[PDB]
Parts: sequence; structure tokens; C-alpha cells
Amino acid sequence: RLWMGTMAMNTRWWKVLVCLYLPVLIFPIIYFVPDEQHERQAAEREHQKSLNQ
Amino acid sequence: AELFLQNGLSMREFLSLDILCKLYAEVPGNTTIKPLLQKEMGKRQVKTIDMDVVGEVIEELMGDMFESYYRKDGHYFGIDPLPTPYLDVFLWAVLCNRRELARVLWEAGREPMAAALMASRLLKRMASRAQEDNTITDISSDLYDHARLFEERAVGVLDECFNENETLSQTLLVRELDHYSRMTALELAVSAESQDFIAHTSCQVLLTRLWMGTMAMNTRWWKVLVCLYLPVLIFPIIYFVPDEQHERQAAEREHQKSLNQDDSMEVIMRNKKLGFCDRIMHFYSAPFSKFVGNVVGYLAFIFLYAYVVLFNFPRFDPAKTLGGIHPTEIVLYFWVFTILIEEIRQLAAKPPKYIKDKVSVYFSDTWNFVDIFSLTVFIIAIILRFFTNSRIFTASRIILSLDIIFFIVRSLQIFSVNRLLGPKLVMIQKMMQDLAQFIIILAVFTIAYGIALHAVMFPSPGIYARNNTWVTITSVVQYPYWQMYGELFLDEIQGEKPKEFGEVDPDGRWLSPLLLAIYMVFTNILLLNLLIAIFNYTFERVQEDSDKVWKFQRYDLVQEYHSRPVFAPPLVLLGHILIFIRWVWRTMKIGLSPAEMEQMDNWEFQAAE
Amino acid sequence: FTNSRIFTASRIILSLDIIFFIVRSLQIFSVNRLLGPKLVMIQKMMQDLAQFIIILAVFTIAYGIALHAVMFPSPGIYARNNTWVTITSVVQYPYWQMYGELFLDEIQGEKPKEFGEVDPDGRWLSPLLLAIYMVFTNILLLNLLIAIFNYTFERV
Ligand SMILES: *[C@@H]1O[C@H](CO)[C@@H](O[C@@H]2O[C@H](CO)[C@@H](O)[C@H](O)[C@H]2NC(C)=O)[C@H](O)[C@H]1NC(C)=O
Ligand SMILES: *[C@@H]1O[C@H](CO)[C@@H](O[C@@H]2O[C@H](CO)[C@@H](O)[C@H](O)[C@H]2NC(C)=O)[C@H](O)[C@H]1NC(C)=O
Ligand SMILES: CC(C)CCC[C@@H](C)[C@H]1CC[C@H]2[C@@H]3CC=C4C[C@@H](O)CC[C@]4(C)[C@H]3CC[C@]12C
Ligand SMILES: CC(C)CCC[C@@H](C)[C@H]1CC[C@H]2[C@@H]3CC=C4C[C@@H](O)CC[C@]4(C)[C@H]3CC[C@]12C
Ligand SMILES: [Ca+2]
Repeated sequence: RLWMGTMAMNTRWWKVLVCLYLPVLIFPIIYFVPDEQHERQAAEREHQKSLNQ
Repeated sequence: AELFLQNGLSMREFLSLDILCKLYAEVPGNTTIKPLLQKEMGKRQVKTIDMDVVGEVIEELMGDMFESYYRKDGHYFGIDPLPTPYLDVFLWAVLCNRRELARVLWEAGREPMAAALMASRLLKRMASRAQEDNTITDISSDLYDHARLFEERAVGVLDECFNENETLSQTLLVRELDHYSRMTALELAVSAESQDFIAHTSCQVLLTRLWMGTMAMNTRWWKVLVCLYLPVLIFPIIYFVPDEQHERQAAEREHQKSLNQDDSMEVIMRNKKLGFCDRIMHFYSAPFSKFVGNVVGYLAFIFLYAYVVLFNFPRFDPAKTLGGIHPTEIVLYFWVFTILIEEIRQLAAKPPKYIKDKVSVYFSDTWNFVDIFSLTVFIIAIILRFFTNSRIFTASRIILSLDIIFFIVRSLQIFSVNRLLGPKLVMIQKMMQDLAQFIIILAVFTIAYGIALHAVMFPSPGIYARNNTWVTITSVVQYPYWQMYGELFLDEIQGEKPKEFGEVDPDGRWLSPLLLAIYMVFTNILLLNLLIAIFNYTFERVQEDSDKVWKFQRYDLVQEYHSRPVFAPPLVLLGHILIFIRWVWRTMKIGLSPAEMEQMDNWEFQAAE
Repeated sequence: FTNSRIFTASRIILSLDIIFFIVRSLQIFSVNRLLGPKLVMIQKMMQDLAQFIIILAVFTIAYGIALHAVMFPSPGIYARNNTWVTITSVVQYPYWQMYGELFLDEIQGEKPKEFGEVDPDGRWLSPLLLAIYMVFTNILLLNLLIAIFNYTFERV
């Protein structure tokens, strides 16, 4: 996790290699820790809902 | 729940449809099934849970065209009781990941072995679903461990069934189960990758019996080889399953005296008899006879392809008749076209019914890469052949003369039917990883030494500078590599051989052997001996597992040759047409009677107890 | 019978029978406490050697046919016009190349008189195919055979 410092856990080497020299691609294709944590929290709020109605 | 069942609760009366819908309505929230049910009923806009939703989730958790009975049976839509109360409450228990409740409901059930195999499939498939998805919480190791428990239970019931009666247990493995979408227990044990179940003696003996499809157990290869081409010898010397079973029954009737004064599975597992014309077609329909045929045809192909490549592959000239082409090469086109058709029908006959899914499962095993590569490479060569130009003709003959490697290396699959060679060929592919790691480290030392050696021998500008880029780049890689295998270029790297090797710099003449000496210590008597140590370490660990992997792959082998065309290697392409006629007109299991199905359920249940 | 051909057959047959009469000595060596068990261990290792040679033969023949086809084209200027030497060369040269007898001068352009003149495109294909063959033969299979013998030696 410290090796993946403020960056999504499944970001591959080539994606980093492309984004290192093309910093315009840095925003669209690189996911971050807030994004995945927001997704998990947004999902887990929905799982607590009742299955009917 | 266990205590209520075994005191005075009867699940036939208890479980109605509303109770079952109420059970699925009140799933916890922390489980894996809850997101899946929500996602399924999320699409198609349905506010209330029903069994159609649950059926579709169970269908997508078993991908090989599974058909849950909730989607079709009339009892699960919206009084007489439900058909299988114990089963669908057990399915609810395993989908909620409740260990003790699933065990309790498993022990009070009709088919323990099939239910256990379906459970393990469901658990490990939803485990992988939970692992690879971000909007589902990772409880994957718990689900894999629970799947492993049900795998052990399935093997245990099989083992007890085998110890009681060895024949009817093999009949138990090929039962066409009605509650599991017409799918047999062996197919369920293959769907969930259960190597311990398939490696069990009962399954292995069954696979050997299916391999000997409607043919005596001790019919040797040469007897089949003779009878394959001489079909008049098919009746006298080939024994069959009815003959040996008639002999055993006729003997066992005498032992009781006082001492004083497409129907292959049926004829395997019944008391059916074969006439004259039946036991010809049944001989040709056997997987082992198709295998022997395949081997003979394959040998013919390799000798034919080796001849054309070594001796007679001329260039195309329009002046001569037929382009000066020997008939041999046309016979080669014919056989490669036959192999192409075989690979097309191997693609077409996969379990999923989606061309992407067929292709995805078709490229699962690594042989099909080699198959499609070698076939593509061949077609490209024959396309390039006809143009009458020295450069691209040289490209054509080189491409064929290298494709021989892949067609010959493809023989190792027909060698892997053997008990001894099979496991060894699995062990080799498991050692390829350690070889790959070794070559990476070796490449680093090789290139370091190579650049240093070439720089010192041949200075960069000057009198001794070789004025050519490609030979420099290739020499750096070349000479260090051959020096590993004892090809020491001691005359060359020192002063001698000015004409052949090239004249060396005066100070390179004494640096080169010194650098060689150091390189030979760190390469030959360190790394190579370390590679020997790595292989001996991993051989024992791989020895344990590679046998099970070979045991498991015997099913695919038998199932492959069960579906192959009936006719022999010379006419095999003619045989292929009959499958096309059957397909344009528009299997390893038996259907039992209701009385027999009841008897088999009772015997299986007692074995589970 | 006094005839050069069958006399040559006679002396060759005797000069090869010496092998079997000398190898027969290993039974009189097997009365020893130490040499006896070792001679039993050898015959139990012959099975693993047999399996190894089968797999090795498949790689040898694949490489052999490819090598000879590329060096010497099938008809043409560089086609060697002799069937027996072709059949024996396919088997021969790959086999000696296992034991470090790399024919690097021969499979490349040099030695036109001894080995035979090679096709211009075979001159650069042959070392590349050799290099691949040497990886999969010397530093994979032979080391795997060492691993197989050490595994089975304790059990035997
Ligand atoms: C490579 O090219 C270089 C430069 O043209 C050659 O070096 C010259 O060789 C001549 C003849 O021996 C000398 O008189 C010069 O003094 C050299 N030049 C320098 C700058 O020192 C060299 O001969 C060529 N080498 C080969 C092998 O062709
Ligand atoms: C093998 O035989 C072939 C065919 O007879 C010979 O190839 C011919 O060689 C001559 C002389 O070099 C050329 O003029 C012809 O063009 C070649 N024929 C063709 C069809 O290209 C070849 O010389 C013989 N090889 C050996 C080593 O004896
Ligand atoms: C095995 C142990 C003793 C290490 C041996 C290292 C030897 C082989 C190395 C180290 C120094 C090297 C020598 C260094 C100097 C010379 C002088 C001249 O003739 C060129 C080669 C020659 C003769 C080298 C031959 C190889 C060499 C002798
Ligand atoms: C050990 C690792 C680095 C792999 C090394 C592979 C080397 C030895 C292989 C791969 C490509 C091959 C080269 C391909 C092209 C040429 C050009 C010419 O000179 C003929 C041989 C030569 C020089 C080959 C020599 C052997 C070669 C260099
Ligand atoms: Ca295939």
C-alpha cells in the first residue's frame, strides 16, 4: 500500500509508463484511493437496503 | 433446525412457495448473494423478489448452459407441495454461506454426491465473483474453504459407494440427473475443478471403460490396428462387452451348484447384445479405435510433410504442367485442410452457446494456440508459394521448413495418453518458469561480458575497429553464448585467426582470456549447478501434483475422442461430412427407469449415512 | 567360405560379440556386497532413461529435419543429390551437437569441401535454430534427467 502511494491498487506498470511522459492522460485513466473507497462506501450503503420494495 | 426435523417437522408440509420467497427476501446483507440478487432485480425493474430472479442468479453462477428448474417448473410461479423441499432450502443455505445449516440440510437430502458437487461449484464461483469485483466485499478465502469442505464430502460419499459395490458406483457417476438440468455427476465434478474427485479410482476405472467403448477390456493396440484396415477380421478376433459379461454370468450360475452329484452407453451398462453389423459400427465408434486411427494417420502426415520439405519442393513455373507440382504436395494440402476442419469443429462443439465464449474457452488450453498458429503459418506459406519470385519463394520454403517444428512438437499430446510419459510432460511445463527466471539472470551476465569483451578486442574507432553495425550487435550476443557450452574461442579471441575472426587489438589479446576465465567461473560452475539444485528442489513438489493434473485431463481426452468422426485416417475427411449432414439436418450418460432411479437414490443415501 | 564380403561379415560379427562377452562379466562382479546392489539400481534406472530418450528423440528429429531443409534446399543448386546421407544427416548432426560438438564452421558458410556448400539463407538460420535447440536440450532436459535420477535413487 505504501508502494502504491495515493494510487489505485491495480494500476499496472504500462499505464504508469504511458502517464509518466503524457501528463494529459494522468486524469482519465489513473484511478486513485479516494475513488475506490468512495465506490466501496457507496456500494455498502446500498447493500443495507431491504431486498423488497 | 436439525432437532425439529428429526423430532416432528416434515419439510414436505412446511415449505411452501411463500416461505421460500420469504427466506430469500430476508438474506443478511453482508453476504455475496445480496449484491447479485439486487443487481439481477435492479435490471428489468422488479420490486419484489421471486424464484425467477433466484433461478437466473443460479444460472449465471454455473455458466456451462445450466438450466435451473425455477425458470421452467410450474410449482415456482404466482395446494400440492413443492417437488424438492430439501434441495432448494439447501441451495438457500449454501448461497448464504451458512456452514452448519448447509451441513444439516445436506445430511437430510436425496442426492448427497451431486448436491455436494453443485455446492462446491456455487461457492468457488461466487468466491471468484467476490474477489474480482470492487462493489462486493472480499470474503473469498472463506468461500474457497467452504467449497473445499463440500469437495471432501463428495469424495467421501464416492469412496464409500466404491467400497460397497464397484460397478454400480460407476453407474452412479453417469446417471442423468433430472433436478440438476439433465447433467451427470461426472460433468458436475468437471465443472467445479475438483481434481480429488476425478483422481479417485472409481472415476479412473470408469474413464478407462469409456475409453474402451463397447469393446473387451484387454484388446491390445495391434489387434485394433489390424482390424481397423481389415474389417473382415473384425468379427473373429475382437471380443466385446456382452461376450465377457455372458461368460461371467454363465460361470457364476455354475459356481452355485453343489460340489457332489448411438447406444454405446446402453450396451456398456445393460444386458444388451450385438449382432454382426452392430459390432462393426460399435468397433469403429469406440474412442480407442479412433485414437489408433489418429496415430497412424498422423505418422503418415509427418512422413509425407518431411518428404516434401527435405526432398521435393520446387518453385512455381507456368510453363510446365500443373506448375511442376508433385502430387505429394496436393495430398499434403488435403491433410492440412482435414486438420483445419477438425479445429473448426473443435471450436464449434464447446459447452457455451456464444461465439466469444466458445473462442474464450477454446483458447483456455495452450495446444490450440500452437494448432491455430501452425495452421495459419502453413496457409501463409502456400499463399506466398505461387508468385514466381526468388525472394518470396525463399520466404515460402523457409516458413514451411520451420513449421515442421510445430507439427512434430504437436505429437507430444498423442504421447501423453501413456501412464508414464503423461505425468512427465506435465512436470516439464511446470519447470518452464524456473528456466525462464534462469535465462533472465543469465542474459544479464551474458550481455555484460559480451559488451566488455567486444569493446576490448575491437576498439571503437581506429585500425582494429570493425566497420559494421550488425555484426557488432550480433557478436556481443553470439560469442559469450557459445562459450558456455565449451566452445572456447581461445585461438580467435587471442592474436590468431586474423582472416576468419578478425585482427584483435594488442591489449585485447591478453584481456580476453582473463575476462573469459572469470565468466566461466560465474556461468558454468555457479549458475548451471544452481539450476540443477533448483530443479531437484521443485521436482518433488511438482511430482505430487502433476499426477493429479494428468488424472484430471483424462476426461477431456476421452470426451474429445468420443466426439471425433467415426471413419479411419485415410477417409476421416469423408467421415467429417456425415457430421455436417447431421448438423445441417438439425452424450456420455444413461437414462434410468423411475424404479431404478429410486433404487439408486436409496443406495447412495445409505452410503452417505 | 573364402570370400571378402562374408569374411568381412564374419570378423565384424566377432568384433561386436566381444561387447556381450565382456558385459557378461557384471554377473561375477555382483557377488560383492557393494557392487551388487549398485548393479540392481542401474537396471531400475533404465526405465527413466527409456522415457527420456523418447522425448529427446522427438526434439532431435524436429530440429534435424528443419536444420537440413534450411541448409540444403530440396531441388536446386545446393540440394545434395543422395537419399541415404540426407536421412542419416537429419539424425546425425543434432545428436553430436548435444555433447558440445557444435558444427559452427560447417553449418555456416565455411567447409564447402568437407561438409558441403550451404544455402545463403541457411548460413544465418542454422546458428539461431542451434541456439534454441541448445537451450531446450542441454540446460532443460539433461538437468531434468539429473532431477529424475536423484528422485528415484532413494526409493530404489
Ligand atoms: C575501419 O575504418 C577505419 C577508418 O576508416 C580504418 O582505420 C584506418 O585504417 C588505415 C589503414 O590501415 C590507417 O592508415 C588509418 O590510420 C586508420 N584510421 C584511423 C583514424 O586511425 C580501418 O582500417 C577500418 N577497418 C576495417 C577492418 O576495415
Ligand atoms: C544436384 O542436382 C541438381 C540438378 O541436376 C544440380 O543443380 C543444377 O546445377 C547446375 C550446375 O551448378 C546448374 O547450372 C543448374 O541450374 C542446377 N539445376 C537447377 C534445376 O537449378 C546440382 O548441381 C546438384 N548438386 C550437387 C551437390 O551435386
Ligand atoms: C584456475 C585458477 C588458478 C585461475 C586461473 C586464471 C587464469 C586461467 C587466467 C588469469 C590470468 C590470465 C592470463 C593473463 C595474461 C596472459 C598472458 C598471455 O599469455 C595472454 C593470456 C594469459 C596467459 C592469460 C590466460 C588466462 C589467465 C592465466
Ligand atoms: C544467450 C542469449 C543472449 C541468446 C543468444 C542468441 C544468439 C546466440 C543467437 C540469436 C540470433 C543468432 C544470430 C542471427 C544472425 C546472425 C548473423 C550472422 O552472423 C549469422 C549468425 C548470427 C550471428 C546468429 C548467431 C547466433 C545468434 C546471435
Ligand atoms: Ca486442438
